[PDB]
Amino acid sequence: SPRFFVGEPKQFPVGSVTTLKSRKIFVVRDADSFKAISVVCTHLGCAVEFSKEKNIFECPCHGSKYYRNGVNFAGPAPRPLDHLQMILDNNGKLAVDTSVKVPLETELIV
Amino acid sequence: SPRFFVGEPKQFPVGSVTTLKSRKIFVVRDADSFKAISVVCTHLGCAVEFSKEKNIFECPCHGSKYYRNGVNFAGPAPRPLDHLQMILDNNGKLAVDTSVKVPLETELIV
Amino acid sequence: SPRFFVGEPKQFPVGSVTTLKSRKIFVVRDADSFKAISVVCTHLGCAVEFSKEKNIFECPCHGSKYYRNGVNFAGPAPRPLDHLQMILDNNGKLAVDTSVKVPLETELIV
Amino acid sequence: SPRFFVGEPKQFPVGSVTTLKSRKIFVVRDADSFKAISVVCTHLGCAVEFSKEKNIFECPCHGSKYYRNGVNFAGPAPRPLDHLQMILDNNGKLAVDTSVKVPLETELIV
Amino acid sequence: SPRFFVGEPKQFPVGSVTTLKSRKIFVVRDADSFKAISVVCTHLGCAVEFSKEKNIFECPCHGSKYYRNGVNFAGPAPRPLDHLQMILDNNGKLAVDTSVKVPLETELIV
Amino acid sequence: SPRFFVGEPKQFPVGSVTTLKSRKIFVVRDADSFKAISVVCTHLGCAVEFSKEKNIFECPCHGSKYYRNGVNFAGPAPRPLDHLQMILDNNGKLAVDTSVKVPLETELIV
Amino acid sequence: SPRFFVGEPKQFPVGSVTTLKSRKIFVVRDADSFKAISVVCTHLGCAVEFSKEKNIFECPCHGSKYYRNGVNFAGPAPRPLDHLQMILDNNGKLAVDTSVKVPLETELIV
Amino acid sequence: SPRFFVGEPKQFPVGSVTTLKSRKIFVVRDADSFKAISVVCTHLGCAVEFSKEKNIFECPCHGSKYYRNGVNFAGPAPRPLDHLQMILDNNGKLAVDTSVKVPLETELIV
Amino acid sequence: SPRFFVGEPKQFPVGSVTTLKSRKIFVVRDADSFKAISVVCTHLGCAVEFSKEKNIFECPCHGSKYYRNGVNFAGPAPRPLDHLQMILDNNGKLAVDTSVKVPLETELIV
Amino acid sequence: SPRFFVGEPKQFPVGSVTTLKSRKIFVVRDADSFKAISVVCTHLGCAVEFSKEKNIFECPCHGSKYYRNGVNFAGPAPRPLDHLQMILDNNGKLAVDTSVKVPLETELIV
Amino acid sequence: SPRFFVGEPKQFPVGSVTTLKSRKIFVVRDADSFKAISVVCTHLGCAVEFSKEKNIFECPCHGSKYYRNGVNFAGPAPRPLDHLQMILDNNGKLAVDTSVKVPLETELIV
Amino acid sequence: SPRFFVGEPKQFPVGSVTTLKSRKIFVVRDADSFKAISVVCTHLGCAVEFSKEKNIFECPCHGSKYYRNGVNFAGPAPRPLDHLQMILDNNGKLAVDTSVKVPLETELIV
Ligand code: FES
Ligand code: FES
Ligand code: FES
Ligand code: FES
Ligand code: FES
Ligand code: FES
Ligand code: FES
Ligand code: FES
Ligand code: FES
Ligand code: FES
Ligand code: FES
Ligand code: FES
Repeated sequence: SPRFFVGEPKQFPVGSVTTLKSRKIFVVRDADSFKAISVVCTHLGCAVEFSKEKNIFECPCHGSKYYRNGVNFAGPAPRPLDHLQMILDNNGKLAVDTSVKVPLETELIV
Repeated sequence: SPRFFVGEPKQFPVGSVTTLKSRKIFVVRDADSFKAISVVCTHLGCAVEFSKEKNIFECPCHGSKYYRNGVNFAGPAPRPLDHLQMILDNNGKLAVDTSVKVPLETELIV
Repeated sequence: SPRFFVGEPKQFPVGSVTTLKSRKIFVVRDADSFKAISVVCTHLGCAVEFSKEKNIFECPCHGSKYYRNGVNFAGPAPRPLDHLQMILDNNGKLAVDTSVKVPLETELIV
Repeated sequence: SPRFFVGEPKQFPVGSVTTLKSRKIFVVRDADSFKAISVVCTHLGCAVEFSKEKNIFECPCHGSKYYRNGVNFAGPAPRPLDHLQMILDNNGKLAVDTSVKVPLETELIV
Repeated sequence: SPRFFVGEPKQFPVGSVTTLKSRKIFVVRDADSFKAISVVCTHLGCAVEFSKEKNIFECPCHGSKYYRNGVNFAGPAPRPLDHLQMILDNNGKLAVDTSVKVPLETELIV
Repeated sequence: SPRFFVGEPKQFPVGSVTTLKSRKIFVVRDADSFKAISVVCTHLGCAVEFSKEKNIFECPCHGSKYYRNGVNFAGPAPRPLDHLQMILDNNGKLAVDTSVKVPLETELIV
Repeated sequence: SPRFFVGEPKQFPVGSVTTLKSRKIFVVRDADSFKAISVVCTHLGCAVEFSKEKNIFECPCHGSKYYRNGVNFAGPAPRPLDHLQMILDNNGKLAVDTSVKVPLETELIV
Repeated sequence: SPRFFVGEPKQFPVGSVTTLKSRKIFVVRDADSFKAISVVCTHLGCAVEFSKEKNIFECPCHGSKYYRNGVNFAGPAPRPLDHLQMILDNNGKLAVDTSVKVPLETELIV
Repeated sequence: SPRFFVGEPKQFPVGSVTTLKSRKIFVVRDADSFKAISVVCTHLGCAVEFSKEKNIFECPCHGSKYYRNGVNFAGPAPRPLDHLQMILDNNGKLAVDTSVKVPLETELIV
Repeated sequence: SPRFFVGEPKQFPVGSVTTLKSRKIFVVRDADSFKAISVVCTHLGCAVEFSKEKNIFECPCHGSKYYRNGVNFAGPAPRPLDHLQMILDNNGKLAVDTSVKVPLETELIV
Repeated sequence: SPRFFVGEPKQFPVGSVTTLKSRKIFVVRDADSFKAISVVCTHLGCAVEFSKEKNIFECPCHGSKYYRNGVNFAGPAPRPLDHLQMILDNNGKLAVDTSVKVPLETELIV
Repeated sequence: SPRFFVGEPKQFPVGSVTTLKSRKIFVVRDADSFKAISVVCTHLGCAVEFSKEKNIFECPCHGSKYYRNGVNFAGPAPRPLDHLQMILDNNGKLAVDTSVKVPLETELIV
């Protein structure tokens, strides 16, 4: 299913990028702002990996690189990573919908 | 309460702008894309009104005017109209969160 | 410190909004009622500025707008500005404690 | 004629002072309370202007100053500005009778 | 009541400035000439205070300053302090009418 | 003895100059502003006379002429005519004190 | 040059206000008392003209008005007209220093 | 109709922009240089307004902005504001002709 | 001058924002969609700069900030950046007309 | 070819709607603003015809009706008529590209 | 140090007066011309402030007023504000030397 | 005899009160402002003496005490010390005229 819960905002450290391999998403929290970024490389579909030390997203298939917000700056990647719809449910749980693409600037503050 | 249901997607005609006075929002449907736009003028807070013939939003207070997308072009309004988070709930009804403002180009496909 | 003096009531004009940039608060006097409003924008935390010309609060970071009482009406601000505890000390000076938030329409009559 | 319409409440911003120079009155809206104040200075009869920046009324003829409520505090003005009868008509229009002067604290809630 | 008695000429020392806080006036005696000066700052209405050593009036709100005669020289004050009507009554007591403002150069000899 | 009552403001037409020969004063009413002007010519002391047509004061002794405000403009008159203290007593009657000279711009509003 | 002669005391009539457009000052003689007053309006600097009939100074730009002593009472002028240093030279001619401003009550008797 | 008087050079402050709404022109004075600028926006013909605070011209219809000299820099305005001919009549009156458009660099020195 | 070529579509990388300082415009390519955006800040006219990492336009003068599409969100900028008419000429190279502003959502696909 | 010329701007009277059957477009002139609107009904593709008497576009197939700007308001038409790219070439004739759709608010000023 | 950097010419709007409060200077840019004006009032040394609304410099200590070019016209200020040395460094940075005063007519064009 | 010179501004240190008993005046220098104050006690005419320690003027005859500006505060002295006319002659020497008394707030800045 594209729609699913990810956890309460407390399960995510401030300034952390959490990788959900099965869900095909990153959960990026900056201060109190939350973002959901897809792991799918925009080149041919490989799974991008985040490096904490380099603070970038890197594709091991053809060397595409993305900044923390997902914008492509190196490699054959032609466009930024897809940002996904993320809401806080009525019971304090974060919900992500991979079927709903959102503009890159979208953020969820808690 | 800023969180509330708005109706099923089919209660909104294709290519129509629906004014929900009580909820102080607009529900704009273009083809199958839905947007939620606040009625509050970004100047001093008056409730703007949509003109179907002129295809623009007009404020009754000092004459600020916005395009269909919410971009301000006339009057002292310094910002575009606020776009609001709108989700499709599993019970088939559209829900709007007034407290969550979203980027201008956000859309929900059905 | 969260606790500090802001001056005597006679130092504040009737119908005035006084910005204490160091203390990061506003002192609002309407007739004989005094209010303490925090400058911290409820969006991402920037310091809002009061527009004497437009009688509203403006945040320069993302364009949030608040009414004189602190209630937001435009921009990404989700909730009204924080009102702070304000007491009249024995020595005739007004004392504000930013650590104690008070309801929106709280007021100190003198 | 001493009776005229001034518009619907939705045409007046919250916390605004509107000058109707032809009608020679002010329309003051605080929250949902409406007040009608005459522009005639109580000194020698000149037309008083409202200063949005200073939140006061000032007469250009001899320098009288009035608080936002119309009470004089500086200049040769002897008594506060006249407040006028303001009614909400059944057709949603605000009606003012400038020949009927009302007490200072009179207000119309909507 | 704006009309009130203030006292006989002998209760005010020669070359003294007497502050009537409750009456919101100054009684200035130079030799045998008496003057009644209002305490209200012509900027936004705060109560100014007289400094005998500096021989000037100072407003505690925004730093407007007035000379002994009431002429403003510092701060945003756009007008001199209001001079008030003062008479010597039948019973030898001075009466002040704050509702009657008099030109700056007015004086009462005894 | 030099203090005396002159009558109620109703006994003086608007825009009229009334000569009180036994009181050696004028009572000038413009709209609702009253002035008390001495009839003593500032040249050698003759009694000046007002012309309702020419709207000026004329001295028949040596041809000195004064404006309605008392300003000398013709003849050997060195000064303007003296303005005198005039108050509205508690019993609604106008009182003039010829022993108390006031600045030329003094006026009494009723 | 700021310093210059304006003539001998007897070249100025008693009770006269003489305008010296060449030097942009007024020479006011009341009996034997002389004053030097600048023509520059304290608002935005226009040349003020004296009306002998009204006995006031008037600015042609935005309607500021001053009394004979220079005190502002009408218009946006926030300060009285500047009074200038004036001495009686040994050779019997009056000298004015425009660069040296003096208190408003200053007078030079000859 | 296209030729009319606007007043004498003494009626315009140094470094001022004067708006003549009834005549649809601006009078700009820098030092002793006078310029006439048309208020007609070069976009679709609305009347532009001068912002004293921002030292720019603003059109309220579609948000075009012009510098003080009339050159457009923002908005759909394609060309700078029209400069109009201004002559100094030999009787001391300034005359403008809105029908005669002149280069932006032309000026009338007095 | 307002009309000029900018080059062929192949000379602009996919997902790139190229700044043409000489012509004071941006050429934005998203996939095969092209856009011409002016560099002039809609506040006071300074040249904004694009941050590839932050994916925003920033004004160096007073801190106005714009999204990739030109929508203003920070600073005193009251309107979005101007979008410009851009054509693909017959000889295969793109042409821009600075004099012709087009709606914000305009795009040229190749 | 979808890129064709239409004539000079003066070939179209002010306030006219010109239907070009062979080119499948409308040319709309309001004052000096030009628009190119496609005749294709957005329902099933019939050629829409304009009515001058009632200032609307009408599809003869199933009764779809559009406002003068192309906005659909009657019939099964789900979206407004397509607006087309229209530029003024160097040779003084307008060029239309039916293959380049533009936003509804696009206009060409001459 | 009296000599310090101010920034790049791109950081200053056209036709602007920029206040560097900590450095006690103004930076005035007209077109491509730059000038530096000291904030020290020539009266007694207080820091003057620029009024964007009135396009003048104001000193709060004794009410001195200066034109935009810095010359005094009202108040006890005896001489115009000081202009300061301003040089363009070969690394593209503007530098001001507080200790080196230059004539008002000196300008730095870029 | 009463019109005598005192010396160049060099010979008076900053913040000093120099007693000239043969000329019977004080010379007070605050920063660059000079004042000439008579030594004659307002009580009966004894020569008061300045105490650099207590920063006051004291009369040895009956205990009258003045503030540094000449304002009387102790003893039977009824009015402040006389301030005398002081001018800077073109040869760099200050000239004092004991026959010309000036307001207390008079100052001479060099
Ligand atoms: S699939 Fe990711 S870089 Fe190619
Ligand atoms: S509140 Fe909408 S234009 Fe002012
Ligand atoms: S921090 Fe205030 S609007 Fe974003
Ligand atoms: S008429 Fe208003 S102050 Fe005189
Ligand atoms: S109220 Fe007195 S200076 Fe502001
Ligand atoms: S006494 Fe009046 S003119 Fe001589
Ligand atoms: S310059 Fe004198 S009132 Fe404006
Ligand atoms: S008419 Fe001025 S911008 Fe449209
Ligand atoms: S000019 Fe761009 S923010 Fe001021
Ligand atoms: S095709 Fe036009 S109404 Fe069906
Ligand atoms: S220091 Fe500026 S006027 Fe006195
Ligand atoms: S003379 Fe000085 S106290 Fe008497």
